[PDB]
Amino acid sequence: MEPKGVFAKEQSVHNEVQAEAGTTAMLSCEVAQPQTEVTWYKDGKKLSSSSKVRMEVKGCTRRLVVQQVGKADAGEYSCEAGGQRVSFQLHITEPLE
Repeated sequence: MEPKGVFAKEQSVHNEVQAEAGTTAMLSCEVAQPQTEVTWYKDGKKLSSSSKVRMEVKGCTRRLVVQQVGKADAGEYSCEAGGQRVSFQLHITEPLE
């Protein structure tokens, strides 16, 4: 057993979470089909640069490492891959301190 479809959801990103800005999240993806296309969407729409973002491509391993340090970068993160979609919602919650 191993195949499931395009892009394996080995990403700690697939749910609604509300937390203060500064939460580090790493997306790990292992695609079953190489036809997978690399295409990420920010806050649902391509905005300006804010949070730290880096691309790591090597063979079939496709992983985007993003650190939520910018509040402005908060928004809908939809990860597309060939023929698959990911649903995640980041909300900035002021400290309860």
